[PDB]
Amino acid sequence: GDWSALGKLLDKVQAYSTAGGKVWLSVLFIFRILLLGTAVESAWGDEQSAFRCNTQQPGCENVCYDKSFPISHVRFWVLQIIFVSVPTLLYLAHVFYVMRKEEKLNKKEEELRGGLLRTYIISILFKSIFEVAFLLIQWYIYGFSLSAVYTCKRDPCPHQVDCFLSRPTEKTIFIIFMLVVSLVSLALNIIELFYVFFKG
Amino acid sequence: GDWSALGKLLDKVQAYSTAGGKVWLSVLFIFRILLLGTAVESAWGDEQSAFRCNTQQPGCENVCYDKSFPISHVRFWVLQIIFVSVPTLLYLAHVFYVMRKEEKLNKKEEELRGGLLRTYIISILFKSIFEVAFLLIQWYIYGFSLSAVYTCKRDPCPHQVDCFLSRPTEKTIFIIFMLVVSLVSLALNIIELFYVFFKG
Amino acid sequence: GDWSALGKLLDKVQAYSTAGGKVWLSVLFIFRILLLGTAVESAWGDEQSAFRCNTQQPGCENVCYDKSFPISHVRFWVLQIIFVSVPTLLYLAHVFYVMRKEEKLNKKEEELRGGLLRTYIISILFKSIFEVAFLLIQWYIYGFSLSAVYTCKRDPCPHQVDCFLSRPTEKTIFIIFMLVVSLVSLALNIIELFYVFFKG
Amino acid sequence: GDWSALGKLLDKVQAYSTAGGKVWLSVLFIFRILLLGTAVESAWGDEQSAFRCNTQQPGCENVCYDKSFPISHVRFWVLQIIFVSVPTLLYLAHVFYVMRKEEKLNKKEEELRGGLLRTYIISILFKSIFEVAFLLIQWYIYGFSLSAVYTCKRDPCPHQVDCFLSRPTEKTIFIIFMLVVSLVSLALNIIELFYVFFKG
Amino acid sequence: GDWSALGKLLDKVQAYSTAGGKVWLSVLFIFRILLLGTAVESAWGDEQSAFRCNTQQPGCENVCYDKSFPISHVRFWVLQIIFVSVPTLLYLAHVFYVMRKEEKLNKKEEELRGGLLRTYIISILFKSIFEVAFLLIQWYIYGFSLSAVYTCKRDPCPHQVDCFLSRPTEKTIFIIFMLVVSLVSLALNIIELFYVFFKG
Amino acid sequence: GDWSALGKLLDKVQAYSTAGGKVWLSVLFIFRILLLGTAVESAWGDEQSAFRCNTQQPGCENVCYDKSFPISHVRFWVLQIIFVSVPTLLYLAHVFYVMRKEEKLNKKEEELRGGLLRTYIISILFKSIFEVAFLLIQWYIYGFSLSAVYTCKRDPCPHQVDCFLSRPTEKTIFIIFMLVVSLVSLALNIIELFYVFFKG
Repeated sequence: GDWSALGKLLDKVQAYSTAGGKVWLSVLFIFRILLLGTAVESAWGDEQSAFRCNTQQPGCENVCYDKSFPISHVRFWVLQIIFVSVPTLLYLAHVFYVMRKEEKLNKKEEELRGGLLRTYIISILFKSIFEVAFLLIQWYIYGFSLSAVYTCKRDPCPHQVDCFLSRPTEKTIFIIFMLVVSLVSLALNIIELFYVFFKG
Repeated sequence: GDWSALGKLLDKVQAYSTAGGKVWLSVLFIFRILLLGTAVESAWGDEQSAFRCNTQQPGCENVCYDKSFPISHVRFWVLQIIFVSVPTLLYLAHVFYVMRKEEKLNKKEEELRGGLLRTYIISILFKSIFEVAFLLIQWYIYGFSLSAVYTCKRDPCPHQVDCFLSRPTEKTIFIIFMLVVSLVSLALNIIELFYVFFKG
Repeated sequence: GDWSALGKLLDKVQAYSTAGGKVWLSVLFIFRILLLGTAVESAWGDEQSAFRCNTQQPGCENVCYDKSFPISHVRFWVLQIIFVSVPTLLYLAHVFYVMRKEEKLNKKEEELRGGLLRTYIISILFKSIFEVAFLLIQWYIYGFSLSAVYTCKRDPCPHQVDCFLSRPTEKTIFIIFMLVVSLVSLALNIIELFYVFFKG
Repeated sequence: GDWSALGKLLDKVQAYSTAGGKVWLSVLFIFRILLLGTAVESAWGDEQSAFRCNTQQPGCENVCYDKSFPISHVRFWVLQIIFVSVPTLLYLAHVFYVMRKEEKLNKKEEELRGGLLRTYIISILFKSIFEVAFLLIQWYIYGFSLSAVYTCKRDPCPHQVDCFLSRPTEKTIFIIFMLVVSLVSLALNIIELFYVFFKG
Repeated sequence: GDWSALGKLLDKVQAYSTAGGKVWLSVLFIFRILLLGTAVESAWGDEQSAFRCNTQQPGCENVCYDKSFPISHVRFWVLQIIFVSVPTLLYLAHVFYVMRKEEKLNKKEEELRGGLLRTYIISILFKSIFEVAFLLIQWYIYGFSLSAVYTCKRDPCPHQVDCFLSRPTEKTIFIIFMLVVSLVSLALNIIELFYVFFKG
Repeated sequence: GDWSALGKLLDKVQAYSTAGGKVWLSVLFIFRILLLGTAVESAWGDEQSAFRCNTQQPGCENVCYDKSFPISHVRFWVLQIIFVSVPTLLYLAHVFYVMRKEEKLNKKEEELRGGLLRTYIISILFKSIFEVAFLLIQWYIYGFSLSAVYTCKRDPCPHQVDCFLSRPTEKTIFIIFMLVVSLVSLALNIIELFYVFFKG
């Protein structure tokens, strides 16, 4: 039975916000890592092996596929998850080490509202900023639909060449799904901030 | 020995319905995740690599396969499992945190039928609604049989083109099996609701 | 040390039959899941990628392979294992919850031969019925040998076409092995039933 | 700390033979499962995909490869390991359940050289019989060398056809290695039997 | 509960530097092993299978790809992680064994600033030296950009041959990312060294 | 808390040699199994699928690749690790069982420098002999460099045939690295032997 020194750590860190701010923030565990690990990875399996362009010329397929996709979507969502997860991790590390230093303190000098809310709201605004920045980068690069026919105009390919993607509809549905989950996570992060700021 | 603080949590949450409502609801653990993970995933392995259409034209295979399958069945059942699992998870989280708050309560202020049934029946009706919605979407999109010959009439393919699927009979049997398991889960969810409503 | 509340559960459930009924029923753990997971799965690896028919016509290979194999053997044995495992699991769940209810009972009202054999023999006869039904379905569908040459007579293939399977001898040996293990499991299940019925 | 109820079980079962009979019988754990799992499995990876015969005729490759290899060596060694491991497992199960019944006994009726050596020598002679039977079957089927050129004379291939195997030298070395390990295990099993029989 | 004999070991080793030197040195766990294991490995999947040069001559592709890539980037970053991780590991091993010897000491002879900072700064300067050496080797070998067209002038290829790489943009982005993480790790390692040297 | 009966076993076995003999012998755990499992395995992935010889004749590629590589390097290093690891394992097993027999002894008969150094130096000299034997076998078979062009003169290939290997430079670097690690392990094993022999 060694689940006590960790039970108090979570009750101290979860005492700030509303309980709805924690019991609705499980979508980072059930809707993000699970969906990226299980289903949507296999849809991007045969990416380059099924891309085909209508040309006799050798080597045009590689440069046209490069111009179509600067960076595939699954690595993009992995970078989004990594760059969003980090402030919560450093916040938990700082809070746990401050708690451990004070737990060492009262047994080393007492044998005879603070900066935590500031760090908390800093982490929340950083999460919001990174989420809206990644959403704007995706809206600028790709849009939220994929056409089955792409027109390629790159060297050393002759004038205009047509290329056909692999499985566009399923990728469209999954792009829309990740967009909806990201927007819901954004609104959920701003709602608890409004709740805490109107509590004080 | 640390299996006591979790033994009471399950006896409190399982005290509402009949024991048959729990000991028959193991099919989410034995018939859904096991069957999707072990057997039926390997049947959808060589999906695009064995699809073939009878045409000399380049790139017609991709668009005809896209028009045949907007979304493959295994990702559809994964989305069904995820969208059905979530209400039970949030119900357990809310009940455990209410129990933890009241366990903190009686040691913080006593040293000197409720909303749970409402949340329970809300979760059960949400499970039923999502199950019948997914079944109706599958009945509208695909039907419950697969033909070996498909007729494709999409650009830029010439007039009419024939395509042959890969392994239709085994996929037909597994579609029928998942349909039967979904219907049995639906009837099982409504039976305990009738039992609880006629208990009170 | 938390292996006491589980040690009594197994001694209560194993008290009914002979000890030989349990120490010989480990073949579901050593001969079924191990053999299907380790060796015989890799033999059915290159199933469709090595099937070949002797025709110039496109798309005849898929329909002839479909007519040869309605459902491959490894998914069939997986369905057999799943449909045989379930009565033991529900029997253990019912017995454990009855034991837990009575363990709660004698501490809630005593502070101041039964239905189990019926459920047991019901589970045993269900196991026997499912085993002999799966064996008869396999004897009706495939037989217990495989020829290297198959004659295919399906549309849109011309008149008669010959196809050659991949690795028939190893699959024949493994089919014979699973048949022998299934028959031994059947006789082993009926022997303990005779022993218990002649005990009483 | 729950490693006491298992420490006595091993001291009781290891009290019969010499300590060298146990500390040298770790080759079933370090030399058999490790070597089959790690190194020698990858050598039989591209078995059928690199087999090639010198003929224009379609479908001759499959039947000539079938006639060359009735059953590949890795599944053969897996069957050898499984059919050798089982007597030790049933011996441990019987000894542990007899020990548990007698541990229940002296607390249920005493509150106010035997059959084990027979079962032990039966298990040892069964291990020896199965080892020498598998070695004789391998000596009858394959021999202990592989030629790079095979002559195939099977229907419907024309008269005589030549086929070339993939990587024969590495497979020869591993066949010789498994033969040496099997012979050493045989001599090691018979030495402890002689030691125990000359002890009594 | 066995997390005490390890809790003191970490408080002794983390007592030297600032807490920011440890809570910011988690990037070896969250940004290095995770990113190399999950995302960037799959980008270097189809390396040789998509490399193509524009020549009729057999075997020119292998030597031109060899001259383009002496060693691929993922094995290079793996060697960097391994050669950077080792001084911290030997430092922890030496400190733990010195602590264990002194813990044995005061119970064996007392029943009736030191070399650690030197070893610490030695490990830190070794980490800095290896990081800047690997960065200079990568700047000398490859540069920090990749062109889609490579000119190959090696035997036995005729005069000048052109080759096209696979997915250059995504690899460029990941090269820039690993460069930024390495520079940040370098500055972070030198900052705590300045902090400790100006503390004393 | 069950890490005491194992803490004394390691302090008894590590009491013989210097602490540097143990804290520097972690390279079997950090530099051998990790490097073989993670990086260098993927370099030998596409071995046979990229080997190509310049001939129109069928089946010459297999015999020329066989004559080039009698046994690939990764299985060779796996055999080296297995044949080096075993003396330490049997030494630990013998020491632990002697310690367990004497721990049973003083509680069974006392209720009212030795052979260990000989076994230790035997294990060390066996490790040295096996290391230098494997290094001499590798120096005799392959040398420590690989040429991109191989000349093959085997039946039934016509007179002289040229073959081109896949990725020779990276394999050269990894061969040199494993050679350096093996030589460092050899010198490290002989240094502690000199230290112990000059201690006594």
